Amino acid sequence: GIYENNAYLRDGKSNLVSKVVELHGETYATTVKMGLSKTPNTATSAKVKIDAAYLETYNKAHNTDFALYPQDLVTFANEGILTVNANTKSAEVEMTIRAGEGLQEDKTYAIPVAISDQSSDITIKDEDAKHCIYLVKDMRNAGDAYKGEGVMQGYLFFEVNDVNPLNTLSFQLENGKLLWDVVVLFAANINYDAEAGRPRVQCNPNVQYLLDNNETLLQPLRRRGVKVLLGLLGNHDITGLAQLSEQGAKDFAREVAQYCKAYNLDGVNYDDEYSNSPDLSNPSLTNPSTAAAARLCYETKQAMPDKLVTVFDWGQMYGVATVDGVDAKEWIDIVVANYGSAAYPIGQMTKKQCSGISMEFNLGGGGSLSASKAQSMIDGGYGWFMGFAPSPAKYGSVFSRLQGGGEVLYGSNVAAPTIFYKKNDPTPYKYPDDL
Repeated sequence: GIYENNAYLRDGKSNLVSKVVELHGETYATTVKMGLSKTPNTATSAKVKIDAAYLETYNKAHNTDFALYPQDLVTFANEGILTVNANTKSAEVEMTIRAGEGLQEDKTYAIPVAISDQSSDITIKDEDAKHCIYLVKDMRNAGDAYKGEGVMQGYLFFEVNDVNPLNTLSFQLENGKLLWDVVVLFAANINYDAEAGRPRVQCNPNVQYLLDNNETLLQPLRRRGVKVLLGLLGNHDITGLAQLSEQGAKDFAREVAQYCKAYNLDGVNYDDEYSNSPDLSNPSLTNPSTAAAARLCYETKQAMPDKLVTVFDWGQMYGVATVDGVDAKEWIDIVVANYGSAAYPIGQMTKKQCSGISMEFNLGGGGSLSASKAQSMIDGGYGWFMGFAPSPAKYGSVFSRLQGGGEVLYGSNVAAPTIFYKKNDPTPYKYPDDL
């Protein structure tokens, strides 16, 4: 034990082994950090390099298809030599990712990085400790939702039974930026398929209409930089998001990832409400537990590592910080809390993954995104503000609750709306004249 100095690699800014990078400009800078379980010795040393062979391994493990990011666009300071810091049991090297021309739009590329030429005192337990990975997306042309580096971001649920998610586009700052970085199609369901003997994704006709018509009703949001997530919600049977066995969660996560791939979406929100007691004799199910919920989140992220796995902190959906030795910061990207409270991190997550406010736009609770509230949330280190169930019919109240906060968060207040959309209709109508 005393001589085992185990090394692993991670992104130095995020501390994640698998890090999604959005390129909003020409250059993106970070560090690659090698963590050590013991204090280094005098001669301790290592380098990093891009390891293209590992991408084959990674894609097989995740059932993914990521192409390799062009290596010439990736530069390590010092030909990749890690600067060892004895006092912090770590070593790091700067990495710059330059944006390139000729890449395919809306495609995720990978930069697999390996420890190389490590000194004899370092142990690397397996190929997964030996590597970290960056999953790179070029967002340079899809900047309208990008309001700056490190600003607070918006997370919006649409009740798609009633409201068209193109209404995302009704919300702009006076400088033209789109307010809502992430939107959720609330919601597809988990339900029992008696014939298959297991849970399945079940979409009501309103959810299905959006998916079938995603090119006209969802993809326009994504073209302007908004992440569109599929909401998943329990639905009054023996199945639920916090009561799947390991195998049940693996199978369900596979289906969720299939949806997100087929319809070109950006991830999922899980909300554990409305399920009934499970049939414990069914191998796909288990006792309801936050542990089962965590298992599902972990398996979902494994199936779609470049997409967002997010949770509503309600029911038994959130609270277990590790699955199979992997900490929650790797598999919960965003957590939003109930109206009137701020979310909190678990494991090695930070408040940057958490909502500082949740506003129920239909029912009224949760407060307002005022100048004062904006500053309170910034002071608290929160990453997100959440809204639920906006509707054009209630834009007066909705937008009233958004006054003042934009100038603090972004240097530009939210503008009064001039456009709205009707359910299942791509037509931009004039607000308020066409209501």
